Amino acid sequence: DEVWVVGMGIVMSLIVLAIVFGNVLVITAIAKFERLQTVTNYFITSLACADLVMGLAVVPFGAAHILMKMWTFGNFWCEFWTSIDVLCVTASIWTLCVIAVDRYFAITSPFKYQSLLTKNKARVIILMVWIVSGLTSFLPIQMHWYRATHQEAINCYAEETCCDFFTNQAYAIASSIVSFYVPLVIMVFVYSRVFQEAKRQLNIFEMLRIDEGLRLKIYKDTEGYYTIGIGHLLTKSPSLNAAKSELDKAIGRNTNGVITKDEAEKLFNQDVDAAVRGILRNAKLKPVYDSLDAVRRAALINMVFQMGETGVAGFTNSLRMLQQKRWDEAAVNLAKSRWYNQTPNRAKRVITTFRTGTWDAYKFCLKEHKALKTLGIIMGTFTLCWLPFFIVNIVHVIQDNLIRKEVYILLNWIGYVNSGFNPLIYCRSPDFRIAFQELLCL
Ligand SMILES: CC(C)CCC[C@@H](C)[C@H]1CC[C@H]2[C@@H]3CC=C4C[C@@H](O)CC[C@]4(C)[C@H]3CC[C@]12C
Ligand SMILES: CC(C)NC[C@H](O)COc1cccc2ccccc12
Repeated sequence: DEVWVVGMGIVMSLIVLAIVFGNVLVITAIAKFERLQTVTNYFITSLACADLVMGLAVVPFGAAHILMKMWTFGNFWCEFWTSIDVLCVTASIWTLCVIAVDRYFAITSPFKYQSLLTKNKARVIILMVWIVSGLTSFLPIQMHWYRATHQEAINCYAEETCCDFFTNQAYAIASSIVSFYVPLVIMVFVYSRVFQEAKRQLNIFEMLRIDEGLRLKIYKDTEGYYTIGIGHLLTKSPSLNAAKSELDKAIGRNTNGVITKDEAEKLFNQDVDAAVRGILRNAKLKPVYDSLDAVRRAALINMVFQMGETGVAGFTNSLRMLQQKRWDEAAVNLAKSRWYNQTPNRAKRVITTFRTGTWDAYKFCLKEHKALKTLGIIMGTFTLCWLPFFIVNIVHVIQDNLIRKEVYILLNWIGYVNSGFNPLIYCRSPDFRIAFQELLCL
């Protein structure tokens, strides 16, 4: 009906604007902001370019084909539009596959969160991705290797008013495997390992940076004490000069209340070392430390770092339950203390770690780990949007009558909307948030 055409036109127009303005904002943020110029952000630029080309040259011509119920652009632009459409989908999943592999080599290296590729090498990878995917998309379509031999297809090719994607059963299987399924199986398997390595490689140093935080300026403790860096207490006295005196002496320099990232790490490596030293000295804490595994030993050091050797020793009943490998009974007594009431969010994480003996409580807490979850959402959404289309595409090869034309176009458009979702998912990263609000002048 008339109301269904007007309504569809408005919706389709807003989808185009969201994809164009959205991906324009992403590319501009990376190109101007110095901190956003990383190897990982170079692959995101490749992904944003494909979504922008999709919203300017693919989605507009596809919208006109639905509203007019005919093709008014000829047979040359039909085959060229189809070639660009495929190239955009092929390059996007292969770019997401390269990110999964690069993030694996980085997490398994001593650099931990830095790509082993240079900015010059990454530029070559992105260029190779587009050149190779450009050949597998344009050549089988322009050479007419895709064309079906049935009468309904031959008539559509000859007609200048028909641009319906009719393919031979050989092309539909070969082009789906190499363009979509091959990078998808690799991307899923490789990135499931990246999430595994990150959780497994968590230590006491990463644990306390989550609980205590990192501040290079003298701040106020939850108990009103003077603190600097990763939970390093300066003094109990309410004197900023005495707090500056304890800081200026410990480093042996003119601090003036401000310290560097290299200086804060130097103090932390000494505090953790002293926390382990205190346990071996204490006769009540030492036999508990020996009966605990690697994960649970870190949970005890965390308590000593916070409350002190004498403080933790006061949990006479809880320490006994930990020594007898009774985790849930120790957990109830630890909850019934002033420690749980002072820092509930921190104590909840330490007590759960004593119960499970895993890093389940510190899941995606670290800033470097949150960046891995963000990339994981991008890969997940892309799979959720394009999988129903490619599955129905393979089912159509087995049995032709089961899938209707109206079902095919609807599933293809779910994949089209995905080109406008990626810029919204980049708002998870604080670096992009500050860049987006600057470009929008907010
Ligand atoms: C529709 C077709 C014809 C257009 C294809 C656009 C091509 C030329 C685009 C898409 C993605 C682009 C790349 C995206 C990311 C970067 C990182 C930057 O540090 C240097 C340029 C480089 C490597 C771009 C070069 C050009 C590129 C390969
Ligand atoms: C309507 C048509 C022009 N849209 C094409 C899709 O959005 C992209 O789908 C595809 C992408 C890559 C390979 C493929 C092989 C066979 C069939 C479809 C493929």
